[PDB]
This record gives sequence, C-alpha cells and structure tokens, in this order.
Amino acid sequence: NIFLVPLKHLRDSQFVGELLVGTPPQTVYPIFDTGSTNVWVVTTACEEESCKKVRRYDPNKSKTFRRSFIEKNLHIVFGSGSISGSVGTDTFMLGKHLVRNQTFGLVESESNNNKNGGDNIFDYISFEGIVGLGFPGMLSAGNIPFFDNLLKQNPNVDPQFSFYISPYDGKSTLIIGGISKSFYEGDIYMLPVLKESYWEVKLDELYIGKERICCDEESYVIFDTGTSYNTMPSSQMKTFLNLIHSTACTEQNYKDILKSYPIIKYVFGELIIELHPEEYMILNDDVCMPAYMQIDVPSERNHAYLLGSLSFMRNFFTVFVRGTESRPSMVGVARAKS
Ligand SMILES: CCC1(CC)CC(=O)N([C@@H]2CCOc3ccc(C(=O)N[C@H]4CC(C)(C)Oc5ccccc54)cc32)C(=N)N1
Ligand SMILES: *[C@@H]1O[C@H](CO)[C@@H](O)[C@H](O)[C@H]1NC(C)=O
Repeated sequence: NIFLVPLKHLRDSQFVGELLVGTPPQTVYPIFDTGSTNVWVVTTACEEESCKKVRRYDPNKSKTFRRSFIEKNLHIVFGSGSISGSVGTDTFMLGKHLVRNQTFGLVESESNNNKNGGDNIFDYISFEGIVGLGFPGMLSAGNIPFFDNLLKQNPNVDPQFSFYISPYDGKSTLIIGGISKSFYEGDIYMLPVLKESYWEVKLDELYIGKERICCDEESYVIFDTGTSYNTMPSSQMKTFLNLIHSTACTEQNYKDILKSYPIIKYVFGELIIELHPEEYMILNDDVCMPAYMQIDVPSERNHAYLLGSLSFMRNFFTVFVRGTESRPSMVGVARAKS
C-alpha cells in the first residue's frame, strides 16, 4: 500500500504539508526535512511574535499528549536560526496514516543565538514545524524517529519516500512507500548511501564548466529538502564565486545574460548530473544570484555538498530508499516532468 501527501509551496521558500497532531486532532503544516530526524511542532508555549503569527499546537487541548522528562530544553542551532523547546509524545496522522506515542519537540522559542540583534529565519517565514526524515542517528530524544515509527505501525508500507517539486503549479507532492512514473522521465539511477545520518552519498568529481574543483579529498553529497539552496565547503566557495558571479538582470533578459554561464556537473562514478545556468541561478529583486551558500558540515576530513529543493529537486525527481535486510540504503535520481 502506497499513499501520498501533497505540499503547498508558500510565499516563503517553504513546501509544507498537512499534519494532524493529538486527540482531538489539531492541524499543522510543517516542512519535510531529509536533513534532520527530530519532529518539531510550534506550540502555544512559544509566545514570541514569530510564533504567534502561525497555527500553534496546544498540548493542554490534547487528551493523548504525554510530557517527557528532560533535564533542560533541547537547543538546536543552525545557520539561519535556532529552535529551542521541550519534548513530549502524542499521536500523529499524516495522509490518513496513524503514528501513536511518537516523541516530538515542542517549539518554545525561535530566538536566534548566532547573532542576537536581528537576522532570524523565522521572521521571514510562516514556520509551523519540521517532520524529520533523516536516519535515526540524528534523533535527539525519544525511543524511535517518526518515519520508522510510522513503518512499525503500518507494516504494509515500504520504507521509502520521494519528492516531486514543481513550485509553479500546485502539483508538489511527497509520496510515501513508493513512486509514480507520473513524475519522472527516463530511468532512475541509484546511488548508495554510505553515511546513515544524513542522506549522504559519495561524490567523485565536480566540474564548474570545464574547471575541475573536486575532488582531492573525500567528498560527499547530502540530499537535503530542508534547504532552499545548494552548498559547498568554504574552500571551494572562493573558487565558485570567481567562476560564477552574480549580476544584475531582469525577467526579460535573464535567458540572454545566463547564456555564457557554465554547466555545473556532479559526477557519481558513472552518473553525471548536470546543472544548467537557468537551473541554479535565482532571481530576486533585480539580481541574478547563484543559488548556492557556504556550509562546512562538521567532520574531521570529509567534505559535504548539499543539494537543495529550489535548485535541485525542482528539476530532478528524488527517491529515498531506507535500507532493510533485503536491500541497502540508496537515493534515486531522475529527471522531472513538465
Ligand atoms: C530546517 C533546518 C534544519 C533542521 C533544524 C537544520 C539545517 O540547518 N538544515 C539545513 C542544513 C545546513 O544548512 C542549512 C542552512 C540553512 C537552512 C535554512 O534556512 N532552511 C530554511 C528553508 C525553508 C525556508 C524552506 O524552510 C525552513 C524552515 C525552518 C528553518 C529553516 C528553513 C537549512 C540548512 C536542515 N536541513 N534542517
Ligand atoms: C511510549 O514511548 C515511551 C518512551 O518515551 C515508552 O516508555 C512507553 O512504554 C511507550 N508506550 C506507551 C503506551 O506509552
């Protein structure tokens, strides 16, 4: 049995889907993140302005909510903001499928702890939560992650999911347990996941046009729906900004200005995945920018390259296959439909 969960592309970068929590059920619209594993829900215990503007789950109105003991609020700090809150368990429902006794994080503050003077991601978006879809290694608290708990309680669902991203129409969809040829064109190329925390596969080479920028050290590609942009390590970013400059542009001449920009080629052994200038240049205000940011995923000697939603999944249908005993963990990539 296979089912799907449609996603609404919001005015911010978000692709949110319907999620029901508690008894009687309350409705929240979280994003679905392959770059984290916790489940976060914005609650009424967060009285901040960036919280009060959205639908807030109230645990006091849930007969099935249970409070978990913690010594301190768990604090998650990342690039553009911070999430902080407590933890409990409740019963969830996603696409009419039931997940009971699921541990999740209750957002109680969105204060930015990188630089507390402004620049907070939650001021610019209508954030209601995160459904983590990564591997159990990244679970911060609780007995079992959300997706695994869904499968344990729905054993006729196959441990896999996939994302069709099309921001222009309303056909953006998350499908759980399978795929559909109604989304991709051609074949699906499989890449083994070698690091079961993120959805992380090995990257062999990376070209910006004809210039080879990777790899001389061990490099990896992370498929992360929870970022709009693609990323590169700091070292390659100085090179990237010298080969791909941002320029002024308009909606009228952008095809003309990007005629000279290079093709970005991601090489996975035999598979070559190309990014054309109109597929990685973002247009905001009157500036054509590369849809790339600088992220150094922490590790001793590994380098991680992230593939985001706006720049990658919009053009490439992506399948995530959880490993079992009859198969390993892989990600599948195919061209998307028009
Ligand atoms: C969701 C954040 C976390 C989980 C706590 C942590 C985390 O840092 N990342 C990545 C990997 C590292 O680099 C970055 C850098 C930036 C961003 C970012 O600002 N993302 C935006 C996208 C948008 C506006 C559509 O929705 C939301 C909704 C909430 C928060 C952020 C966003 C994400 C990541 C996750 N993949 N997941
Ligand atoms: C729910 O999960 C908790 C772990 O947080 C566990 O102690 C409990 O036995 C589980 N089942 C029920 C019915 O609470």
